Amino acid sequence: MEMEKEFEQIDKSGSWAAIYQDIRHEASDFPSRVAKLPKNKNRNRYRDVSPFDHSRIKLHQEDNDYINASLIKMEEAQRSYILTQGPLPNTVGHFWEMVWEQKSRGVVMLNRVMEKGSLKCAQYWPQKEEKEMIFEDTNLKLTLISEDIKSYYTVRQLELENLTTQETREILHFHYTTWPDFGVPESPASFLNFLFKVRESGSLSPEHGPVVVHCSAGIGRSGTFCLADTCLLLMDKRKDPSSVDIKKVLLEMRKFRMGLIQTADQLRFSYLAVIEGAKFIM
Ligand SMILES: CN1CC[C@@H](c2ccc(F)cc2)[C@H](CO)C1
Repeated sequence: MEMEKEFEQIDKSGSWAAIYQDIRHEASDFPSRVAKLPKNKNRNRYRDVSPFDHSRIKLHQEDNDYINASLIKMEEAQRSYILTQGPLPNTVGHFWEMVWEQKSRGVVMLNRVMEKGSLKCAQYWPQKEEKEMIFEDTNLKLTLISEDIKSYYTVRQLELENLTTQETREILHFHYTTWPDFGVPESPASFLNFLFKVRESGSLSPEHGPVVVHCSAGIGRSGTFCLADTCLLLMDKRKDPSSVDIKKVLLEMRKFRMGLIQTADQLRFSYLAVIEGAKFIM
């Protein structure tokens, strides 16, 4: 079926939970043996969210190459994304090592450091120009260059320096600051505006390594971001945009990381975002 009318048909019939449970039943199951090794317990935020072995990002290190991060490679859309958990106190250096080694331009953050009164990820970037951060375990230096605070999101320019080689690179930090503590946003308008700002920066384009996207577990809000981006790109590329099947795209993405889209409300919000976004593109 088309999307907008499949949408109204699920609303009128109130069957979002049944649709979402079908997706969960059909989703791929691949091994994640490296994630579960005892030496990696303090590298995982949640025991039930792990990268598959076949698609995990490897750190360029001979001691321990493990990080909770997955490469989502979308062949028809010609887009790639790295989806990862929010960094932990003992993985902030690994996080920036990955950004460096994978040649990423942009980092997309969809959570606040504190939500619901608890810490959802480490304070992994500097908050003042004159107070830079040094990660001694991976030999990197990170400096805040500029910060632009808007009503729904903040954009930061950061300098990452590899202290071994003295090479430097400019990294863009795109921080969506207004996702509610509970539920999903009422309108997709500010989320779509944010996605378009990331696109306009070059961070999603083939001349750079894959964008790094995270929330707390790296599967819920993060899944909504890449699912909406890929579906809108396919609607631009194909002769028949109504052929784009968001459930099929989501199942394809779940071949590369488990659990993408965590609730039926997130599924409905993803439909809403693609539907509204397709009208603005034209
Ligand atoms: C966590 N999950 C359990 C089932 C496993 C599996 C094994 C054999 C198969 F034919 C199909 C699935 C999967 C890969 O090992 C990991």
